[PDB]
Amino acid sequence: MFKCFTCEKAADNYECNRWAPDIYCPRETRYCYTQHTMEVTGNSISVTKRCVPLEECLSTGCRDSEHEGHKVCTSCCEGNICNLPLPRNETDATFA
Repeated sequence: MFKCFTCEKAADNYECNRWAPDIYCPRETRYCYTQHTMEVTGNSISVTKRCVPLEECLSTGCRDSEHEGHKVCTSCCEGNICNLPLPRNETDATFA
């Protein structure tokens, strides 16, 4: 469980890591936040990554969101350099 890259306004995780900006995550951050914005159909439109404390990663989960249009899922990491590309499937959590 280490830090990750602070991506922002990126078209895809691939190119995002391909460059790997020479920066460093903020303080009071142990977990890694991940937010991928997809289109209504199911295409990667944008993605954002940043470091966040356990508190911020207390409640997360990825799923299909077709309310207004674009579907974006949220999730956290548990390892170093978690800027890897995510799969493409339907998942459901309990979030009890």
